[PDB]
Amino acid sequence: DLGKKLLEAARAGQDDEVRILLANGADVNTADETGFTPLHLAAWEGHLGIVEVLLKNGADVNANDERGHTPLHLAAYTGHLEIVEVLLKNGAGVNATDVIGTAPLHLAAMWGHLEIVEVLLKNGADVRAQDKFGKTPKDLARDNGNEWIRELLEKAERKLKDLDRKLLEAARAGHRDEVEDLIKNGADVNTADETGFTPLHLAAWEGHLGIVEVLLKNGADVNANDERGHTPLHLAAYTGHLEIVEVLLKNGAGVNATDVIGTAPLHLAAMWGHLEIVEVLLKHGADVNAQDKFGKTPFDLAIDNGNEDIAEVLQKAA
Repeated sequence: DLGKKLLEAARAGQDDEVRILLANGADVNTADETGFTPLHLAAWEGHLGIVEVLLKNGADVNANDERGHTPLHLAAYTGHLEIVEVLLKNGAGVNATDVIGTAPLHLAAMWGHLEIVEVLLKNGADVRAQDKFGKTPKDLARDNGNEWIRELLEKAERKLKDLDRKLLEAARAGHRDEVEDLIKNGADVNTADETGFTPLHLAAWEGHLGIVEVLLKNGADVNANDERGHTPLHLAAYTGHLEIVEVLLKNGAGVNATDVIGTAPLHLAAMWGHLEIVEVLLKHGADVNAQDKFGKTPFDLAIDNGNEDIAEVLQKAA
């Protein structure tokens, strides 16, 4: 019974009653049938004093209702700026998503709460977050005619695109500290250039081992395909970067991936004379019988190109 009274007092804005109920043992994190806590209801109705009292007494700032909405979602939707600021100060998750993929920034942008948008952005909100329909917050601002917010979010996305371009260049050039700084300031490790090369492609091609490792640790797709089907492992096998081959395989690289010509990493290592790489690829399950579009196996290429030691290794594995 205490829990129900606290929910109602919080919803009704009964500041004195909230304090008494808490003093008498009401559970600050009690939840109604749909998972709303007193903090949800105070944030939704705009009762700043009660929000602060609930947080002072142990309220879970990131409590989820049964569909994933947090108190920050509700304050962002209803446009309660000071409550947004208090929630964030008490640890609210600025990028939390409900079961539809909707984050607080989606709601502030859709419902035209500019100062809340600006506060969410200052607190780390992700302008690239897409809901289940594929909408970013900018998309919703545009669709709903909130042009000032749309323009603000467009500028923010253009700054991230610039960071993405610098990340490609730093990864190609081997500037490790620049790579790490760019990732920390929000560069997308899975960005790709016009031909489909990602930072991981460029680092593997240029033999930048440390950068390969940093990119994979920050979530880079080990099996990303460029526009012709080449993966990072293709490029490391071609250029002969043995340690990078081993890191890629350790991180899940597909050992038998083929480009649009049917060329696999083993073809490239055998053709270009990289014996240790051939051996590592065989150890990880490379397919000696794979034929490219010309009908050539890796053994065929080793024979055609005079790589006798490799030809013998591949016959042993026939």
